[PDB]
Parts: sequence; C-alpha cells; structure tokens
Amino acid sequence: GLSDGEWQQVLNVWGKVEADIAGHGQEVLIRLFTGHPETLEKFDKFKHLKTEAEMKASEDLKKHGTVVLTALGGILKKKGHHEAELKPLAQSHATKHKIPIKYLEFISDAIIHVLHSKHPGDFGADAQGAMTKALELFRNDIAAKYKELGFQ
Ligand code: HEM
Repeated sequence: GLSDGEWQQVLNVWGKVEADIAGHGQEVLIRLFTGHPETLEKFDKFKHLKTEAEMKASEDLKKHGTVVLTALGGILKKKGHHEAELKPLAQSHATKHKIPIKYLEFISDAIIHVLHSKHPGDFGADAQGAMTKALELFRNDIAAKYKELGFQ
C-alpha cells in the first residue's frame, strides 16, 4: 500500500528507466545473473552465457531486458491496480518457468542496485523507499498467486 506521494516518486524514478529501457533492462538481468548464478539456469536461452562480457554483448539479453522492464513498467503505472496485468505473469512464472519467489526478491534488489549505479546521487532516500515498497507490493501479490497454486 503506497501513498500517492510514493507512487509519484516511483513513476518519477521510472522516467529514468524509460529514457533507456534497454540499457536498464540489460544491467538488471546482468546484475541478477552475476549476483545469483543459479537464476541463469532458469533461462534455456541464456544458460550458454558463461561470462559477463558475453552477457553484455548479447542483443537477445538486451531484448529480453526490454520485455521484462516493459512489463514491469506497465504494472507500476497501474499504481497497485494490477490484477489483470500481474496474474498471467504469476501464472507463467509459477507453472511454466518455475521461478521461486526468492528469485523475485533477487531481481527486486537488483533493480535498486542498478538505479544507484546508473544514477549515483540522483536516486534519493525517499525515491529508494518508494521504489522498494512498490517492488515489495509486486512480489507480495505474486506470492499470493504462488500460494494459491501451491508453488514453491
Ligand atoms: C520484475 C520481475 C519479472 C518480470 C516483470 C518478468 C516478466 C517476464 C515476461 C513479460 C516474460 C515473457 C512472457 C512470459 O513468459 O510470461 C518473461 C519470461 C520469462 N521469465 Fe520473467 N519476469 C520477471 C522475473 C523473472 C525472474 C526473476 C526469473 C528467473 C530467475 C524469470 C524467468 C523467466 C523465464 C525463464 C522466462 C521465459 C524466457 C524465454 O524463454 O523466453 N523472470 N518474464
């Protein structure tokens, strides 16, 4: 549950991401894969990537980064009213991709890390607080759908 002031901060921060969605998406996935290598194993189309250089050079990874952040951005712009948008993602990630909720925690923190890295001194305490709450909300609603499906 975010205030409108907090949603305003979230969408303000998101403006930074939308100026370069592919660059942000790329670095988020790289931070995930390098920080938590077991996550790479869930992707049959990235599992071949052994080095970060190969990751950085991968146009398909950048493409998928765009798909992921486009989807997340669509969800964030709903300001919490994202049932329709979130349900198919929860379902595909639980039933098809088999992504435990822990990995969504991982990618949440990776987003926070990337924003600080690309915008040092431009991602204030209030902005981090708001973005963090937004990602927690996202994670929590996915977690509810996971519970429904009995997915661990
Ligand atoms: C903010 C969090 C995430 C968002 C918004 C997101 C979004 C998406 C979208 C839109 C797709 C393509 C459509 C679909 O299959 O549903 C997708 C596919 C996929 N996602 Fe995610 N995802 C997220 C987190 C993760 C994480 C943390 C993992 C694994 C560690 C993951 C694993 C996958 C895999 C394996 C696919 C299929 C890739 C392919 O073969 O094309 N996702 N995701």
